[PDB]
Amino acid sequence: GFLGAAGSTMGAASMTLTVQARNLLSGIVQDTHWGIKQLQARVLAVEHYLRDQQLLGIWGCSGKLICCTNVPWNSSWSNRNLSEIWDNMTWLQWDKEISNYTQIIYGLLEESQNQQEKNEQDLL
Amino acid sequence: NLWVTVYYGVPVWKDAETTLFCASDAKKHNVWATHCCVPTDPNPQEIHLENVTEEFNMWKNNMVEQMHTDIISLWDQSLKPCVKLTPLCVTLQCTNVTNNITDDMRGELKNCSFNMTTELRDKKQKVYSLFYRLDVVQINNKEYRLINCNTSAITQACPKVSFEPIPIHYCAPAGFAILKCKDKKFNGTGPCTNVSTVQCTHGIKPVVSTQLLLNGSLAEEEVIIRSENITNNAKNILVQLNESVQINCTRPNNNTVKSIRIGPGQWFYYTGDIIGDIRQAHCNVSKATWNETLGKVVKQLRKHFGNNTIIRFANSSGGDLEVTTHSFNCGGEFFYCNTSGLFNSTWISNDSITLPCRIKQIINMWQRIGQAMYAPPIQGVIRCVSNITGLILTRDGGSTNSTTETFRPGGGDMRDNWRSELYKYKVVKIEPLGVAPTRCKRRVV
Amino acid sequence: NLWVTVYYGVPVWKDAETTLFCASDAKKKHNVWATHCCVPTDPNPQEIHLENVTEEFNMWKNNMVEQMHTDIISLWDQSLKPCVKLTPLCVTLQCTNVTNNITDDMRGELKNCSFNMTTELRDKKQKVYSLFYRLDVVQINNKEYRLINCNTSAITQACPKVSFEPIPIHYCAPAGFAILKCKDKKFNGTGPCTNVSTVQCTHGIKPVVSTQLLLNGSLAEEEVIIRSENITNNAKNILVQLNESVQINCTRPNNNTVKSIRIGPGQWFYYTGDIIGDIRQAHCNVSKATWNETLGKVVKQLRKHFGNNTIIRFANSSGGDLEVTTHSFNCGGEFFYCNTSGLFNSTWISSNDSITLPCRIKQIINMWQRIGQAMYAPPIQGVIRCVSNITGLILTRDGGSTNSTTETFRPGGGDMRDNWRSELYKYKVVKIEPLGVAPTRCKRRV
Amino acid sequence: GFLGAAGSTMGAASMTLTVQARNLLSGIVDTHWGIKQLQARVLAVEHYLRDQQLLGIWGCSGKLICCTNVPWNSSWSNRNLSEIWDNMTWLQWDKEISNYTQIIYGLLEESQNQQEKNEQDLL
Amino acid sequence: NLWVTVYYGVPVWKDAETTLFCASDAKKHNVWATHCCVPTDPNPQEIHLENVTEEFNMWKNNMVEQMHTDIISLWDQSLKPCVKLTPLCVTLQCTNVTNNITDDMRGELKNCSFNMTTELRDKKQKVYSLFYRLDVVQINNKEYRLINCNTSAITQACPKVSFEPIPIHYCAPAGFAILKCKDKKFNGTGPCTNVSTVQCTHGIKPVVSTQLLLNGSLAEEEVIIRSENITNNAKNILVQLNESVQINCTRPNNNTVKSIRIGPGQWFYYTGDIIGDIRQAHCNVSKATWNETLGKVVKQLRKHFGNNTIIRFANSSGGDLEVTTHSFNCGGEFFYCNTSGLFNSTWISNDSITLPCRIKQIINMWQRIGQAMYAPPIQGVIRCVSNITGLILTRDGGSTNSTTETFRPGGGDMRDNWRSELYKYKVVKIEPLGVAPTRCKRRV
Amino acid sequence: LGFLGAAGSTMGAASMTLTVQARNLLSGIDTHWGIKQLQARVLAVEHYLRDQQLLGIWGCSGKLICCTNVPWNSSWSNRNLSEIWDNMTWLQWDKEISNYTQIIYGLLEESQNQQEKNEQDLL
Ligand SMILES: *[C@@H]1O[C@H](CO)[C@@H](O[C@@H]2O[C@H](CO)[C@@H](O[C@@H]3O[C@H](CO[C@H]4O[C@H](CO)[C@@H](O)[C@H](O)[C@@H]4O)[C@@H](O)[C@H](O[C@H]4O[C@H](CO)[C@@H](O)[C@H](O)[C@@H]4O)[C@@H]3O)[C@H](O)[C@H]2NC(C)=O)[C@H](O)[C@H]1NC(C)=O
Ligand SMILES: *[C@@H]1O[C@H](CO)[C@@H](O[C@@H]2O[C@H](CO)[C@@H](O[C@@H]3O[C@H](CO[C@H]4O[C@H](CO)[C@@H](O)[C@H](O)[C@@H]4O)[C@@H](O)[C@H](O[C@H]4O[C@H](CO)[C@@H](O)[C@H](O)[C@@H]4O)[C@@H]3O)[C@H](O)[C@H]2NC(C)=O)[C@H](O)[C@H]1NC(C)=O
Ligand SMILES: *[C@@H]1O[C@H](CO)[C@@H](O[C@@H]2O[C@H](CO)[C@@H](O)[C@H](O)[C@H]2NC(C)=O)[C@H](O)[C@H]1NC(C)=O
Ligand SMILES: *[C@@H]1O[C@H](CO)[C@@H](O)[C@H](O)[C@H]1NC(C)=O
Ligand SMILES: *[C@@H]1O[C@H](CO)[C@@H](O)[C@H](O)[C@H]1NC(C)=O
Ligand SMILES: *[C@@H]1O[C@H](CO)[C@@H](O)[C@H](O)[C@H]1NC(C)=O
Ligand SMILES: *[C@@H]1O[C@H](CO)[C@@H](O)[C@H](O)[C@H]1NC(C)=O
Ligand SMILES: *[C@@H]1O[C@H](CO)[C@@H](O)[C@H](O)[C@H]1NC(C)=O
Ligand SMILES: *[C@@H]1O[C@H](CO)[C@@H](O)[C@H](O)[C@H]1NC(C)=O
Ligand SMILES: *[C@@H]1O[C@H](CO)[C@@H](O)[C@H](O)[C@H]1NC(C)=O
Ligand SMILES: *[C@@H]1O[C@H](CO)[C@@H](O)[C@H](O)[C@H]1NC(C)=O
Ligand SMILES: *[C@@H]1O[C@H](CO)[C@@H](O)[C@H](O)[C@H]1NC(C)=O
Ligand SMILES: *[C@@H]1O[C@H](CO)[C@@H](O)[C@H](O)[C@H]1NC(C)=O
Ligand SMILES: *[C@@H]1O[C@H](CO)[C@@H](O)[C@H](O)[C@H]1NC(C)=O
Ligand SMILES: *[C@@H]1O[C@H](CO)[C@@H](O)[C@H](O)[C@H]1NC(C)=O
Ligand SMILES: *[C@@H]1O[C@H](CO)[C@@H](O)[C@H](O)[C@H]1NC(C)=O
Repeated sequence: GFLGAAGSTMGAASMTLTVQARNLLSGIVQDTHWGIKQLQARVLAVEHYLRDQQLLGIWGCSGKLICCTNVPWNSSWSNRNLSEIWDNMTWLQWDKEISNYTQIIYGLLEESQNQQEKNEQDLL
Repeated sequence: NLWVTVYYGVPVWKDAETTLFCASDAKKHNVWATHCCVPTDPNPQEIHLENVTEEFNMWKNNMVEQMHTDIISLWDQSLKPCVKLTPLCVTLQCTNVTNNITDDMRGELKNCSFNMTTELRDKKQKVYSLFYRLDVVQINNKEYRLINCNTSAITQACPKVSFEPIPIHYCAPAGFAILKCKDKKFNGTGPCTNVSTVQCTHGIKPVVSTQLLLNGSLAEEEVIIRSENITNNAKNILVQLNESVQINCTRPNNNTVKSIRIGPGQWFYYTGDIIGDIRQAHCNVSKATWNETLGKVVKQLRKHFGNNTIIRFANSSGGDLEVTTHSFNCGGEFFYCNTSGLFNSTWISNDSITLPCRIKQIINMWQRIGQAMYAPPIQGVIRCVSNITGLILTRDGGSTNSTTETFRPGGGDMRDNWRSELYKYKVVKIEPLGVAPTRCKRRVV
Repeated sequence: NLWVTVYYGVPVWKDAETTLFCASDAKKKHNVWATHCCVPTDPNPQEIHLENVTEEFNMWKNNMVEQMHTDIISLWDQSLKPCVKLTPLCVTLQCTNVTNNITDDMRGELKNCSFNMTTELRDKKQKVYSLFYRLDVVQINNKEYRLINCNTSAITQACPKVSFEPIPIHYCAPAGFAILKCKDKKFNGTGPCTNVSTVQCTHGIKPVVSTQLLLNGSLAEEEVIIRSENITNNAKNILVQLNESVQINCTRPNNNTVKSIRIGPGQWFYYTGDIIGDIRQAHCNVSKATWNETLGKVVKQLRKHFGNNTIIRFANSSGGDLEVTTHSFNCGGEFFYCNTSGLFNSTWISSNDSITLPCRIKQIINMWQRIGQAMYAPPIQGVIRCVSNITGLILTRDGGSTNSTTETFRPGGGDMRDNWRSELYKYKVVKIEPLGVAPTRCKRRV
Repeated sequence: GFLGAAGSTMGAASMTLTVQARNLLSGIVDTHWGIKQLQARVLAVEHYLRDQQLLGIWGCSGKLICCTNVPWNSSWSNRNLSEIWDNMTWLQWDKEISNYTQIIYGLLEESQNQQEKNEQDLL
Repeated sequence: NLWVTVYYGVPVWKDAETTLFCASDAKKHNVWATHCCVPTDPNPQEIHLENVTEEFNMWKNNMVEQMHTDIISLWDQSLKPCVKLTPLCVTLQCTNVTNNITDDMRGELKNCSFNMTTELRDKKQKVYSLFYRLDVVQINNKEYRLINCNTSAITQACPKVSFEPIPIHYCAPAGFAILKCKDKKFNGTGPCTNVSTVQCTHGIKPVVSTQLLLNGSLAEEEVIIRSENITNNAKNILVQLNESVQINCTRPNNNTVKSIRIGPGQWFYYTGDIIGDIRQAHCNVSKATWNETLGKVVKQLRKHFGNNTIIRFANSSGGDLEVTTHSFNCGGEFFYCNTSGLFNSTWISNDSITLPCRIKQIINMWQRIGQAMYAPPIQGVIRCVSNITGLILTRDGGSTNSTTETFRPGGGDMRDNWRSELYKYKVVKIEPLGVAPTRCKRRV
Repeated sequence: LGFLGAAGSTMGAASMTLTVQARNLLSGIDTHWGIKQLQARVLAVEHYLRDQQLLGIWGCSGKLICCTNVPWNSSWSNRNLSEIWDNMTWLQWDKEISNYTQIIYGLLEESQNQQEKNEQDLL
């Protein structure tokens, strides 16, 4: 079920990421002012879906739910043991723990992929 | 050693304010049912969130604000296609009804007449009708006018449109989820540890009332007392009962409804006459039950104020009828009942209570100026039975002295009637992209 | 050989028309402009200079102008919808002249009218006395009169609590679009501009409404700039943007009393009941020396297109009823129609004084040249004064003739579009088109 | 910054593709007023999706830089790499080959269909 | 050895209900032209399909319901800004117009006088006008009121607005397509093996009438008779024709129209007076043409009801004028013509038929009780010529197996007229995704 | 051919026209009138995205044709492969498997769910 893994550890939660993805659109697909409000709700849901998909594309992650990238992890963002992070901590806790650094990480992911694509075009 | 790894489909969320839509579970010409057209047929889902702790705050809950706004809209929209009564704002000639009137109703009904227009603009007819004194004011057999002729246009509500409350379920739009607090004794502001996710709320019946809360949910363990700031006076206290108090309301006479044409297809309904000796409207509560459910409130108030304090009840302070009395819609008519007999006792550590009531047809609804409505009279005898499931109380004075504290029934905003049901729900936005450290790297160069 | 390569995110664009949205600085609290333009602007202009980019601009074909003139005329109506209708006021009036302590100039301008108005209750009537300007009242045939619009339209009273005072308005592009700004110091409104930058919103432009003379706009950089779609075509107007501000001081000298009655439930009508002291005409003052220097600067710029061996003569307007024959403006809620002939009398051949312009005031206003609707401007109580900066003029030519070396210019004006062009001439809207194709040496590997 | 590369040469501008790609969609994220704004939002989305679909059709999905199997035709404007990439800007270039837009798009679509069929037949 | 393969862009579809948009080929005061503002392409670009069989059912076609609903909406929007004639529901004093009247029309016109409002609220004016008796009822020189005073406000239709039908086209939104049946004998309820796909329908004129359908398409090879349930007397029979019948309708009097302000910019138009002797309205149908046409219909009715079956035609059974007579509008005027002269025959095995017509000005429409429209009078003389391209018949009797059946004209529901031009079209949704077996696997 | 021009063609033959139909959903796209048209436009977008998401989840995001990791079941159909590709068209075929849609889709998601997991450990 949707968010069934919300209290699960980060590692365990990743076992079924798909349920959180299919329900971003299936829940959309399944008085004048009332009509306008409903259109705003539907349009916004689409716009948010697309934003996230574009970011993954820009960062070099396409149809995968999990992508490794080539940006090094900074100990200045977070410096903790991987065993705790993946086995004894949940994603809700984790998101709260590193919510400061999302803007910088995203910028770095974008730059790395941009350089990679140029290098690949030259190497062909 | 390790790099950034991106995960999509991460089961996390943040607080958010969005637009919710309503849904009915399926009578004809029911306003609520007509509007909340979306089926609630799919099984309600509920996913318990094991080991999830979340913070709820009913006083900053925007589900309440939306429900309030949606309700106002339904009333506006429903009264949009109904007969306007502008042509009735004329001088009335009125005398008192003195025939077979009990003392309690002396001076309450007036027999008025006026020269009204009809379909053909050049013609007029004399109309006789009965009005309650609360709807009529004196100008200088005396001359009177309808009470809203100086402030507001009046629209007659359509007799075929029913506003009877039905359960309504509020549902999240895609991208959002509703979290429910299941803790047994939650006071409205703080962490909740037994939580789950649902796609819609349970049904909430949009009952509109003042002072006493009718037909709501009951508490499961005990009477629960909630407020924004407990020791701060001039704040409403919402009391949720675990056992209800039955209240029986009635209008005992047989009213005869007549009608005339004002214009082309524009009908006006009014009380023509009254059959039988005249008696006042009233509501009954069992006396013993009322005393038992008051004692429970008193125990809980002492937990907050001290075991050695004295709790004194008193009636409302004064002001407009809407807040000084208990208002409700019974059988389609608007009642304003005197609760002075309910909040009279002092608590120190087959009988019933009859509350007299008044009926009013010109209603300035939702604490607004302008947009007045006229409630058509209902033919016959009115009777309804309802459950008191809670109270709106205020504490006042703020004195120390003897430590006796005084509580009074309060009026309150209409928002408080929904806050009392929506206290267990919160709306959050889902955010699928997460980032975390790990030892993998890509191998394409 | 070379191969086709596809790139996404290519920084190119094409001219486009799209709906813009209205934004404000989001700081009175009962102002139509502020109420409508609910979106706050970002305090950071976020301007990106486009180094080595040349772009052609055309102010006479600018869709931004057209939108500004569909927004103002839809905004004005939604603000008047929830207000008092004065159809109960369209009754026969019994009127005499106001002759007590009146200056010569006002002898026939103000009338004392009496009529039978409705009351809260439909069966009653009340006698009302009020004063009207003659421009609002016509004779029917102590004589009988009617309000001027009883034969064409309903009159809606503007709500006294709603201000229409212009505030700076920012027009902002929707996503996928960008606004290019022309920064060349002396751009004559058409053609290539080489100092170009990209912005998200325009600067704040105040939607000031006027006719022959512009008010409270921006100033020209360096010299006075004269812009016209076609100088040769005398059917077109010439927009002159002054490089310095010429100040005008306008007054409505009488101290009046505003009274009100109910027409019906919840509905109040406002009118002028009394005037205290001597009755005097409205006046606008402009410095005489400043005005003569201002025209001389305009004349030199006009000469660039006509010759320096000619005569430039100014003259007053003709035709156009009251609306294009006067300088119209709104100060304090009063609508002034000033006589500008005193400003355009000079012939140019190659403290101290003020030029005083008498003005008339009227309360029943037709606006945006519509004829099926009208507004009643409630009177404002007390003596009214305002000041303003001209920042530009609208001129037209009389026409040429056989063997004439004298160019004659008159003040005039067309629709409101001219006033909006004056501020929007430097902005252009384009659509961004990210897909590009080019040749290269990279072949897709298969 | 967005479009700061507009005056840069085609080659130099190739490294700012992520700025323009992000700007549209992150930029995306009274009855008549409400309708007009919804229409504007819907169009921004429709345009985004058409470009993405088209890249998918050509086999360029997920990439900002894509090499294809359509050769450059001598019919289309023919100029040296030394001027196309090193001297000209994208604004100039787009005008130079504006005619051939539909021709190129049709060729790209056909090449991708044949390649996908060939992979399935080989499997 | 086989695995499932996913394919996208697959040429398949499912039946669907969607909203079609209206488009029209490029005066400008016409309501249809104004509403269907979207231009059509000069080339419809129809694609034939080969080896495709589709099942059509016109009776459950939702293109018909949408067309009906959109028409109602357009009429209501068109009248939104027009004058509300509430000041006219006053007592009228009326006498009969007796001068210059033929026996026909002897009691049809009345000369009414009333006190109407003026620009100013303090004045009244006396107005004289001529009304048709169908719009005026006695109160009890007698006192009268307008027929709609006790049910609705009457809105005057704006004289500058034209309701003249212009062919319009219904077009599919993206994701949808319109399938067309090109079977020459198709009867509305079954498989059609000759089909094509279009995005827009042919232009259809939104002509509103009962009994005899005007200015529609003709059958190409033979008269086609269509019915949902042919043996059920509760259903209407829609008879198309393969040859049209020309009908000539006039209003012979030369009317002089006058107008008065009833308020601040609000004008009321009325009949003024009449030039020439008073004569009635009428329609001419050639008798020979009519009999040939009807004989063809009878032959085919026998194909459905038996070779020895006698087919008798008769007039309508009764009810409101709207449903008992041939209601139509031409020249902008509203006509109610008798069909008793067309259906008076029994079939066993230049002589025009003149149908008397009446004119009505206060029109209820679409059977909505609470609405009313006042059609302003038209100056001068009215003439129109139109094509009868089909009939709506309501057969009855035969309950005793008498071998004689009776066919009467009828049906006040406009939906049946819209059905007649949409029977060949169906709307489907395109479904591009699907899964099929193949000899391949996704290799890792 | 053109859009749906392959409607009666064999399944194999029609497989080369997939891009015509694939592109048309987007390339082809009174207060209440405006609202109804706006609703229609929003809905077309939602359907487009729904199908694209399913293809993404199943591991076929960039292709018109994908072999998968789910075996063909005898539950779905027992007809010859040659009758399916050479004799029938897509309309006729689709009618034979009308209620297997939900099971196949669930199986396809599961194959992706397992297939992508191994890569993170390998990297
Ligand atoms: C708290 O909750 C209670 C319980 O739901 C509410 O009480 C109900 O109130 C409604 C509305 O006033 C009552 O509904 C009326 O019932 C009449 C028939 O009553 C008999 O038949 C029913 C059959 O189901 C029995 O249950 C009932 O006991 C009786 O034997 C109808 O005739 C009424 O119809 C009216 O409106 C329609 C509108 O379309 C008209 O056509 C009709 O002619 C007529 O005017 C109506 O449906 C209901 O009976 C009450 N229930 C009980 C148990 O008494 C309280 O009102 C609620 N509290 C508050 C404050 O709202
Ligand atoms: C079935 O189809 C036929 C057509 O095939 C329809 O009949 C036509 O109906 C239209 C509309 O009523 C008629 O058009 C009108 O003609 C009037 C006379 O025009 C004459 O002069 C012009 C040249 O100027 C010639 O082209 C024309 O043939 C005539 O000789 C006009 O006066 C009318 O104009 C109206 O609007 C203008 C607006 O500016 C006003 O100024 C006018 O005063 C007036 O109010 C209009 O153009 C057409 O003539 C009819 N043809 C036939 C053969 O009858 C049927 O009505 C249709 N059936 C049904 C049921 O709808
Ligand atoms: C409200 O009305 C109900 C009846 O509709 C009352 O309940 C009845 O009371 C009598 C007298 O004690 C009993 O004989 C009946 O058996 C009861 N009937 C039911 C259904 O309970 C009830 O007491 C009234 N409530 C109040 C507060 O007056
Ligand atoms: C990330 O690492 C750099 C050193 O390369 C350091 O300067 C920076 O501060 C780190 N990030 C944070 C959040 O400090
Ligand atoms: C009529 O009733 C009013 C109260 O509404 C009362 O004050 C008054 O004295 C009564 N008059 C008579 C004559 O009964
Ligand atoms: C209960 O009330 C106290 C006192 O106001 C408050 O501190 C606490 O957070 C509330 N909530 C819970 C869950 O205890
Ligand atoms: C008001 O009506 C009365 C009616 O008797 C009339 O005499 C009087 O002159 C009217 N007053 C005005 C100002 O028109
Ligand atoms: C503009 O041209 C100069 C050379 O004259 C060059 O140095 C500069 O980088 C160019 N600007 C851009 C944006 O490429
Ligand atoms: C290349 O261009 C020529 C001239 O326009 C044209 O005839 C030829 O068909 C083109 N090549 C391809 C593969 O279409
Ligand atoms: C296309 O070719 C024409 C000449 O045939 C040329 O003028 C044009 O600039 C080229 N590209 C554009 C801008 O369409
Ligand atoms: C006037 O005409 C009607 C028919 O419409 C008739 O019933 C009535 O008797 C006539 N009255 C006169 C004036 O004879
Ligand atoms: C099918 O219908 C079309 C109509 O466009 C016609 O041209 C064609 O000959 C017909 N084919 C047959 C014989 O079914
Ligand atoms: C039309 O044909 C179908 C057979 O396809 C038949 O079932 C139906 O009854 C027919 N309709 C008529 C003419 O009654
Ligand atoms: C049908 O014709 C007969 C002829 O005698 C007539 O009496 C009857 O009233 C007509 N029916 C209708 C509805 O007009
Ligand atoms: C229809 O079937 C015939 C064989 O009878 C075949 O030749 C033709 O190509 C088919 N049409 C289509 C569009 O596949
Ligand atoms: C279909 O697949 C299921 C596996 O989920 C299997 O149990 C069943 O036997 C299969 N059916 C056939 C007959 O292929």
